Formats: sequence, structure tokens, C-alpha cells
Amino acid sequence: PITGLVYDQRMMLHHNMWDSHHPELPQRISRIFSRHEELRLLSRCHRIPARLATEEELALCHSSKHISIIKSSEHMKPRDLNRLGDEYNSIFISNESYTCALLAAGSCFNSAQAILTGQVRNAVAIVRPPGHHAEKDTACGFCFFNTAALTARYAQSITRESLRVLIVDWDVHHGNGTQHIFEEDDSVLYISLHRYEDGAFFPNSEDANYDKVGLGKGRGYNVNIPWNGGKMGDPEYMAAFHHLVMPIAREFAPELVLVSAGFDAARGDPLGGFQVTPEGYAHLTHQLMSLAAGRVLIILEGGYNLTSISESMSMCTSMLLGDSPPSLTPLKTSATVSINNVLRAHAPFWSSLR
Ligand SMILES: O=C(NCCc1cc(C(=O)NO)no1)c1ccc(Cl)c(Cl)c1
Ligand SMILES: [K+]
Ligand SMILES: [K+]
Ligand SMILES: [Zn+2]
Repeated sequence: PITGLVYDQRMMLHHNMWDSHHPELPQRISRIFSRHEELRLLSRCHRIPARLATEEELALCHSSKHISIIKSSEHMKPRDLNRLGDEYNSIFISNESYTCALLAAGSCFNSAQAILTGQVRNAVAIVRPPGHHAEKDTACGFCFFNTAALTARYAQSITRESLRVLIVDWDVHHGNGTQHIFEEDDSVLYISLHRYEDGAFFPNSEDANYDKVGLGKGRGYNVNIPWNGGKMGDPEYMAAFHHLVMPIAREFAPELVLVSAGFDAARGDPLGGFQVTPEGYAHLTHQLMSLAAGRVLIILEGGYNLTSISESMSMCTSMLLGDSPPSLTPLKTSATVSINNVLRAHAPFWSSLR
């Protein structure tokens, strides 16, 4: 009955040398860690060390060319870092970026190992840069390697290829990279909730819509819950978990749950524009703890209001440690529309939705 925590200040070294106020700040992770100390959560956790992912581990999801190219950035002069970053959608690179991406992934492997060997029951990983936009063959959206996707493949590599892994992506953005990596896989159920706005919200692709249900043997194993029509908050998130995430997850019966835990749907976030509260994130975490015999690993993705992400992620760790969930309207019409669209898309695959 132990919660793991991984945090390494070396992941602060990745930085934007042209714009020191870019929202994906080094301080995101140090602020979250500090808040865990302030609330006396850090001393209640088992500290798991960070390590570098190996290149062979990265090749679980990424092409050798992609790994090679990111690695080459370690000794580039500024002009070349600029040029390379600009080849992608929404990336900045420094000489430390590759190492930090390796540390984020390796931290999460050590956390998954700790859970699967029974050293801890659940864990939290305070890591940057984020992962979920990274594709097999490209970086995207502040992400270099797909930490969460790699962690699912790493878990399978130390257990069995068919280990059932649920990935719940509650970052306000679609994890396009995670959906693509697993699109034909029935061993990894990907469930994302995300602002969509009919394709106006980053990453601006209809890949994020509710009708993308998976392909081939993976059909039914990709669940997109897209929001349209502006701000959403605790009522909408709780309803999506009630009607969709939790019935489907129970039917899938995962053996490990990974949370792509961006905190950019939080109240106060300048990019997300949503209103999920710290108490809301606590309730979503407490629900997920009912799956997989409690085997849950929470992985930081996005989230840009330093106070919001620090309070929100700390509340999640408090839930993982077994604290009682804190005390928490009708849904926006368009949220009802979204949920019902997903129910219709997935009722052919999941009896629980019928
Ligand atoms: O590039 C930007 N936005 C698009 C890329 C992106 C990815 C994420 C994210 O949180 N993904 O889950 N979030 O954004 C960007 C950069 C600077 C500023 Cl100030 C803003 Cl508002 C956006
Ligand atoms: K998401
Ligand atoms: K899948
Ligand atoms: Zn995000």
C-alpha cells in the first residue's frame, strides 16, 4: 500500500532560448514538486529514481531516424536548433532537450517497473517535456518522444505482449501520437477527453473526432471524447467518466492504467480555457484507482498555470495515497451532444454502453 513518486530537477534544463516566457517552463515540474513538499505528501511517498531511457527502449514506439535526429540536437549551435525545431509543429529545442526527454521516459519506466514488481501500488511522475503529441516518426506540440506510449510498451516488454494497458488522456489536447501508435492494437485501450471545436483546437485534426474508434483488430479500442462549444468543467468531466470512461474501462479490465495527466483543462489555464478544479482531478483519480487492482501511474503531460497544475497534481497524489476524496450543475448542451455521439460510436463494441 505504497505510492511511488519520481521527480528529477535535471528535467528543468530543457528550455526555450529565444522565448524564456514560453508556457512549457522548466518551473512547471519544480513548482509541482515544491507543492508536494508543502502539503507533506512527498514524505509519504516512496521516491523512485529517474533514469535515461535507452535508444532501444525509444525504438519500442519511434523510428530510428526520429531518435537519431533528436539525438543530433545535443551539440547543435542555436541557429541549427532553431531550424530543426521549425521542422515540426510547435517545438523548441535546446542542447539539453534530448536528455530531458530520455529522463522523462526512463522515469516512467522505473515507475511502471515499481508497480509491476509490487514495490509500490501506484505512482506519480513529475516529468517534462511532455509526450502525447509525439508520433512514431516526428516531434510535435512540445513533445519529443511519447512517454506514455513507450511506458505501455515497456510494461508489455517485462510482462507479456498482450498485457492490457488502459491509457486515460485527460490533458485538454488530443494525444494524436498515442492514438496513432496504438490505433490497430487491442492490448492498449486509448481513451482521450479533449477540446476539439470541430478541428479549431490544437492539434487541428479530425483524427480527434468521436468517430475514430480504432482500426482493424484495434476497432473499439480508441475512444475520443471531443468537446465543442467553449468552457467545460467538473460536471462535464464527471459525466464523461460516469457514462463512458469507467463503463468501458471496467469492461476492458486493464492490468495497468496510465494517465496522460495534463493539467491544462484546469481552471486558470491560459491555453485550455476550461474549468476543471483540483477536487475534480481528485475525483477522476479516485475513480481510476478502482481499476487494475489499483495499478495506476499518473504521468504529467501539459498544464501551464503553475499554481493550478501544482494544486491539481498534488490532489491526485493525495488520492493515490488513499486520502478521502474532497467534496465537489447540469451539463452544457454541447457536452451532452458529445457524450451521446461517443455512446453511439462505441455501443457496437462495448456491451456496457447498451
Ligand atoms: O505552440 C503553441 N501551442 C500549440 C502547441 C501545444 C501543445 C500543447 C499541449 O499542452 N499539448 O497537450 N499546448 O500547445 C503555443 C506556444 C506559446 C504560446 Cl504563448 C501559446 Cl498560447 C501556444
Ligand atoms: K486528452
Ligand atoms: K488502441
Ligand atoms: Zn495539452
